[PDB]
Amino acid sequence: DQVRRCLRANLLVLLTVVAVVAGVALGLGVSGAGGALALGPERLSAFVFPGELLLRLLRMIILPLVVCSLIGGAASLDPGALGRLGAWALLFFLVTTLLASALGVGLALALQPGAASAAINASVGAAGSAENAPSKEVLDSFLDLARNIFPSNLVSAAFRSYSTTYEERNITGTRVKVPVGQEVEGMNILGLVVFAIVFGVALRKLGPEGELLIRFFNSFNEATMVLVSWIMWYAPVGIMFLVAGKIVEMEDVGLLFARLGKYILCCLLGHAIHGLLVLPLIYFLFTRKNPYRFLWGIVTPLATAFGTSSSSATLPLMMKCVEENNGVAKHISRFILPIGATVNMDGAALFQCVAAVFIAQLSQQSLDFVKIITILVTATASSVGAAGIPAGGVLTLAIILEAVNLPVDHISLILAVDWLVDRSCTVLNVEGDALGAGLLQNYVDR
Amino acid sequence: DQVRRCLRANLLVLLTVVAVVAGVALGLGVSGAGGALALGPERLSAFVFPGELLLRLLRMIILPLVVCSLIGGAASLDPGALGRLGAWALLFFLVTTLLASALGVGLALALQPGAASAAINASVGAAGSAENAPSKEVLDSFLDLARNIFPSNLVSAAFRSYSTTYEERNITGTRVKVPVGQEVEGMNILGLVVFAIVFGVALRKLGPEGELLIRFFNSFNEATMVLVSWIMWYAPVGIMFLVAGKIVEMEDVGLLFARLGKYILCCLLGHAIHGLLVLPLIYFLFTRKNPYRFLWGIVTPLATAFGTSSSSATLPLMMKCVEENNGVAKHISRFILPIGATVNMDGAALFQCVAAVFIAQLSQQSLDFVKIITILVTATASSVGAAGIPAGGVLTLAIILEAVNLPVDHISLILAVDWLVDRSCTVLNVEGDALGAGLLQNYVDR
Amino acid sequence: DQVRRCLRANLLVLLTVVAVVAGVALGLGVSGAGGALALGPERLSAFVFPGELLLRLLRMIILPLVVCSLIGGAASLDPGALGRLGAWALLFFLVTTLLASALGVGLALALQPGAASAAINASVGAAGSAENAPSKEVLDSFLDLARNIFPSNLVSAAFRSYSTTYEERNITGTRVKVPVGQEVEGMNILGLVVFAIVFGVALRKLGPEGELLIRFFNSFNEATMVLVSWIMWYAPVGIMFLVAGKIVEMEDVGLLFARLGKYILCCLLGHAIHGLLVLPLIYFLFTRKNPYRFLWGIVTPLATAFGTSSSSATLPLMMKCVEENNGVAKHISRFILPIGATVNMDGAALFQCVAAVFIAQLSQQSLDFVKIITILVTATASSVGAAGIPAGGVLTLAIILEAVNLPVDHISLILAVDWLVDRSCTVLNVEGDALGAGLLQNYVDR
Ligand SMILES: *[C@@H]1O[C@H](CO)[C@@H](O)[C@H](O)[C@H]1NC(C)=O
Ligand SMILES: *[C@@H]1O[C@H](CO)[C@@H](O)[C@H](O)[C@H]1NC(C)=O
Ligand SMILES: NC(=O)CC[C@H](N)C(=O)O
Ligand SMILES: NC(=O)CC[C@H](N)C(=O)O
Ligand SMILES: NC(=O)CC[C@H](N)C(=O)O
Repeated sequence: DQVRRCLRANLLVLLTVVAVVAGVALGLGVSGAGGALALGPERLSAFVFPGELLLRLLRMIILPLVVCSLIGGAASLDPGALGRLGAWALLFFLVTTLLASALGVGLALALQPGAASAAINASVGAAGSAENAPSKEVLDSFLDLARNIFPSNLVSAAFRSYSTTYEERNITGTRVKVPVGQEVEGMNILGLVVFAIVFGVALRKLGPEGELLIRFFNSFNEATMVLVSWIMWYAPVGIMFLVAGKIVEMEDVGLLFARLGKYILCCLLGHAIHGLLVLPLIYFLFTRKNPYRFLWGIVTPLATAFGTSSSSATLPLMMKCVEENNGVAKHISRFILPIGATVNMDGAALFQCVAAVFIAQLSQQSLDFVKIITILVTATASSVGAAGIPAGGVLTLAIILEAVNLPVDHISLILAVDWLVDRSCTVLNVEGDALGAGLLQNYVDR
Repeated sequence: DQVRRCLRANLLVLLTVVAVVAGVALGLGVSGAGGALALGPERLSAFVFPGELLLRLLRMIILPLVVCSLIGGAASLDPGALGRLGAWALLFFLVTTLLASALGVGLALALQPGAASAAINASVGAAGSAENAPSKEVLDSFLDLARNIFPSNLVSAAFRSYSTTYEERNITGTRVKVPVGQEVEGMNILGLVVFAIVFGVALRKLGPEGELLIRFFNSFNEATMVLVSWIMWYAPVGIMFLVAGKIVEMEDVGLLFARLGKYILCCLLGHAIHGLLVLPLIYFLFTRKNPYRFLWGIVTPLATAFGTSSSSATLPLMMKCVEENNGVAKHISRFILPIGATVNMDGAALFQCVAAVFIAQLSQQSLDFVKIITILVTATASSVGAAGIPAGGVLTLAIILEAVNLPVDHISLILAVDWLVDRSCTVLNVEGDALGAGLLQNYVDR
Repeated sequence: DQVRRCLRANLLVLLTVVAVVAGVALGLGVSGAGGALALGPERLSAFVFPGELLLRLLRMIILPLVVCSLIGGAASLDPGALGRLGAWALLFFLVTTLLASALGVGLALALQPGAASAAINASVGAAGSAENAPSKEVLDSFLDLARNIFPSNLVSAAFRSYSTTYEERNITGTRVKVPVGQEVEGMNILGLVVFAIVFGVALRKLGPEGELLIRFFNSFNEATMVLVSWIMWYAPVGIMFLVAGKIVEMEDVGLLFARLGKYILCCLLGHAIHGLLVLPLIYFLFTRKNPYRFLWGIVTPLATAFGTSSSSATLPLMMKCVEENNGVAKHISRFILPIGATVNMDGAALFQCVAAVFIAQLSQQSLDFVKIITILVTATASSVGAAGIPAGGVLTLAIILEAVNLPVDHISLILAVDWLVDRSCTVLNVEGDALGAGLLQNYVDR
C-alpha cells in the first residue's frame, strides 16, 4: 500500500497526536470508574511518574544548551550585523505580544464573561482563602527583573533565581514593611541568556585566539542535539501520562464547565484567533508562502507544550524540529528561538488580559478608556518577566490588578482552572517563536 | 641488604598498614589514659582534624573525575560492543550482590545471633528513642531512586541530591500523609554516572566533530590522575587519625563486645568468607591466575576504605592502583570501576541481611520460607539505591523491615555499632569492583 | 587646544574622580534637604539601585577569572622557579601586613584616642545590644580557615563557603557547647585559589597532552578580559551612586564627628602614612623608579575600591589597569595579583589593631609589653582569614579581643562607623598588591 509509505515518514507526527487523545480516554475512564479516591495517594504518585519522568530529563538538557548554543550562534556574524538582526527581532516580539493582548480586550468586551450565571457566585469560591498571598509591589517586581538580569554568581544562576519578600523589623513606632532578597529556588533562564550573548560578542572581538574556543562550544552544542533526538522518541509515551495524571486531580464532567465555562470558552477562543488565524496571516504577508506547511512541520513540540505546560521545557524539542523539517538556516535558528523562550509570553499577555477584565466585568467596574491603555501595557510588560515555570503566570496576575486598582477579592476563580487553560497558553506561547524564526529566513534572502 | 630493596619498592604498602595499627595503639592510649573527657569538646575537633582533612580533599576530586573519565572511557569503543560490555557487567554485579546476601541468611541461621545473652536485653537499649524517624515507604523510595537517576538540573546534581518527606496538610477530615520533595544536601554520584554514559555515546555517533571534544576530556581526565597521586602520599598520615578519632567516641574494652559481640562476630565473619574465599575462587575460576598477587597490588585503597568508611571516597584512589600496579587496560579500567562505585553494595547486602535476621532471631519470629526470598531480594535492590555516604545504609534498613513486616521496636541496637562494622562493609564493598575489573581483562583476550 | 589632547587620553581617570566627589555633593543635598525620611523606604531601594547594580555584575566575573587566570599563569614557568617566585612573594605579603599593624600601635599610643571627650560616653552607645553575637573561639576559627582551604565540593565552593556555629544538645548534666558546621552563604575565593595553583602545576608535569588544555584556559581567560573593559566604562556611573546611597543612611554633619572623630582621624591617618609614604619608599628602595607615575596609572581601581568597599570586587578591574597602563609582564601580573586579593588585608591589620587599642585606651587597661606582641601577631593572622565581603572584618575583631582578654563591653562603637573607615581600608588593601606586582618586575630583570 502507498498509504504505508507516508505513515513511516510521519511516525513522530502520528504517535504524538494519538497519545494526547489516548490519555483523555485513559484518564476519564480512571476519573469516571473509581475516581481519584480508588487509587490512593500512595499509588497516585506511582501512576503519574512516567509522565513526570518526561518533564524531568527533558529539562536537564536546557542548561548545557542555552548557555552553549547562544555562543556559537552569536559569534559567527558581526556585531554590526547583530544589531541589524536584534533590533528587528525585539520589535517583532513587542508587536506580537501587544497585538495578542489587544485581542484580550476586544474579545472579552464583545462577549462579557461576567454574565448572570453561576460564575457570579464567587462568594462560595472566595472564602478569604487566597488573600494570604505575598503580592509584591509593582515597583519592586519591575526592579527585581532588572536585578535578575546580570546575575550575582554565574554558577548560582544555573539553579537558583532571585526574588524578594517583605519583613516588618520596624519597632520604632509606625511599623512599616522592608524589602529583602533571599534567592529562592528556580532556574534563571533569562539570567544566562543575557550572559551568553555578551560573552559571544567578546569572542568575535578576539582574533584567532577565540577560534579554538568557538569550535569547542560548537561541538558541545552538537552533542546535545544528538541527545535530544533520543528523548523525542520517549515523548509520545510521556504525554499520554501528563494529561491522564492532571485529569485525575479535578473534574469537569458537569461541574467546572457549568460555573465559569463561558470564561473558559472566552480564553480558549482568544488562543484560537491569535496564532491560528493572525500569525499565519502575518507570516503570509511577509513571506507569501504556505504557513500551514511550515506549521505541519512543527506539531510534535506544539503538542508537547500542551502536555508539559511549560515553554522553557519544550525549548530543545522545537530547536530540533525547526532546523530539520522546515527549511531554515542552521545558525540563525539556534539564536532567535532560545531568546524567544522567555521574552514573548503573549499567551500570558492574552491570559492575564482577559482574567483582569473577567473580574471587572463582574463587581460593577468601569474601565472606560484610561485603565484600558494601562491594562494593555502592563500585561505586555510582565509577560517578559514571566518564567517558563508551569503555573507561574498566576503570581504575576496580582501585580496587574493593584496597578489598575481593581478588587482582588477573589483571584481563586482564575486559580484552580489553570490546569486546563495554561496548557493552551504554552502552545500559543511557543508558536510565535518558530513563526518568527521562519520570518527571518525571508529577511536574509534580500 | 637485599631486604632494603623490596621496602623501597613497597613504600606505600608498608606505610599504610603500619598506620592503621598505629592509631589503634594511639587511640586506646587516649581512651584508656584520660578518656574522651580529658581532652574536652573544644579540643577534640582539633584532634580529629588531620584525619577529617583527608576525607575532605580526597572527596573534592571525584566530581571532575567521574563525569570526566566516563566520557573518554565510553566513547572509544562502539555502542554495539558496549552492550557486549555492559550486559555482561550488570549481570556480574547482580550475581555478586545476591550471592553475598545469600551468605547472610546461611550464616545467621547456622549461628543464631539472637541467643540467650546480654544481647536479648534490648529494652535498656530501645527506650523509644529512634522511633522518631522519617521512615519513608517502600513504594516511594523505589520511586525516588528512578527520579534520582535523570536529574532535574545538571549543576544542581553536583552537590544536591533528591529525596522525599511527608506532610499532613489535610484538614478535610481523615488527615492523611502527602509526599513532597525538597532536594536535601548530598552529592548525586548516580545521577551523573548515567549522564556521562549517555553523553559519551553521543560523541561516538558524531564524526570528526567530536574528535576535538573527546581529546579535551581525555586530557582533563589525565590531569586529575596526576593530582590523585599526591593525595595518596598524604593518605598514610590521615588514616592514623581516622581510626584514632572514631575510637575516642565509643568504648569496647568490655562493654560493647559483652552485649552483642556474637552479632559483631557474625557479621565480620560474613565479610570474611565473602571477598576473601569466595571472590578469589570466582576470579580463579574465570582467569586461572593468582588472585592474591592481584589482591596484593590493591591494598592501599582497601585499607583506606577501612579508614574513610566510604565507598565513594576511595573511588579515585583505586583507579590509580589498578591501572598502574596490576596489568589491566587503560580505558576499560576507568569505566567499569566508577560505575561499580554505586551499584554493588554487597557488604550492605550482607549487612542489611544479617541485621534483619538478628532482630527476628530474637522476639520469636518465624521467617520460614516465604519471607526468606523477599528479604533476599529486597536487600540486593536497596543496595543499588544506597549512596557512598558513611553510615548511609542504616536509613535503608528500615524500609526492608516494614516490607517483611518485622518489628522495628529497637533498631538502635544495630545503630551505634556501625562505627566498626561499616568500616568492614566498605572494604568488602569496593573490593568486588577491582576483582570485576580484572575479570574483564580475560574477557577481552578471547 | 593642547589641553584637549591630554583629557582625551585620560578620560577614565577624569571621569572616575569627578564622580566620587559628585555623589558627596549629591548625597549631602539629599541628606540635608529632606533627608532620608523624605524619600521613603519603598523608593530608597530604587535610588541606590544604579550603584547596587554595579557591585552585582562586576562580581559575577571573578568566578570565571580567578579559577581560570591562575591556570595559565601558574603553568607557564617551571615548578622549581615557582618556588623562587612564591617564597619571595609570601615573604613580601607577611612583611607589608606586619609593618602596617606595627603602625597601628605606634600611632594610637602617640595620639591616645581614648581621651576625655564624648568618645568616653560609650554607655549610651553600648546598651547591651551587640552582646548577642556568635563570637566563635580563637581555636575554632583558626581551624576553620584550614578547613576552608581544600574545599569539600568543587561546585559548592563557587558560592557557598564553610563556617561553624555552636549548639547545646548536652542534656547529661553540665550543659556544654558543641561545634557544628553548616556551609553558610558566601563565595569561597580562597578555596578556589589553592585549587587552581595545584591544578596548574599538574598541567606542567604533563607533556604535550596538556598543551590543548592550557590553550583552552588561556583563551577563556582572554575573553573575560574583553568583558571587563566594558564594565569599566560603566564604573564612573555606579560609584556616583555608591557614595550617594550610603551617605543617606547615617549623618555626620556634626554628630558622628563630634563623638569619636578623634578615632576616625586616628585610623584615616594610619591609612595616610602607610601606602602613601611607606609603600612608595619601599618601591623606590627596590626599583629606584618613580612610584607615583606607577601610582597614577592605577587610580580607577583604587577609587573603585573606595566606592565598592570590597577588595574581592575590584580584583578584575585592577588586573586590566596594571597590565595595560603600567609596564608589567603579561603572565606574572595575572598570578601575583589574584593571590594577593585574599592574603594581605593590611588595612584590616591596621583597622583591627587600632580598634583593639581604642577600647583599651579607655576603660583603664595596661597592655604594657606582653599583650603588645600578641595583639600584633593576631591581627596579621586573622587578616589572611578575612574575606572580601564588605564589612566582614568586624566579625574577626571579636576573636582578637578575647585572645588578648580585653573587654568587649561595647564593640558597637567600632561598629556603625565602618561605612566610612572601611572604604579607606579597601583602598589601602588593594594597593599593596599592585605595588608588589611591579616590585617583581625588577626581580625578573636580574
Ligand atoms: C541481661 O539478660 C540476662 C539474661 O541473659 C539477665 O540475667 C540480666 O539480668 C539482664 N540484665 C543485665 C543488666 O545484665
Ligand atoms: C559626655 O561626657 C562628658 C564628659 O567628658 C559629659 O560632660 C557629658 O555629660 C557626656 N554626655 C552624655 C550624653 O553622656
Ligand atoms: N501562565 C503563564 O503563561 C506562565 C506559565 C506557562 N506554563 C508558560 O510557561 O507560559
Ligand atoms: N552502610 C552502607 O553500606 C552504606 C554505604 C557505605 N557507607 C559505603 O560507602 O560503602
Ligand atoms: N574591614 C575589612 O577588612 C573587611 C574586608 C574589606 N572590606 C576588604 O574588601 O578587604
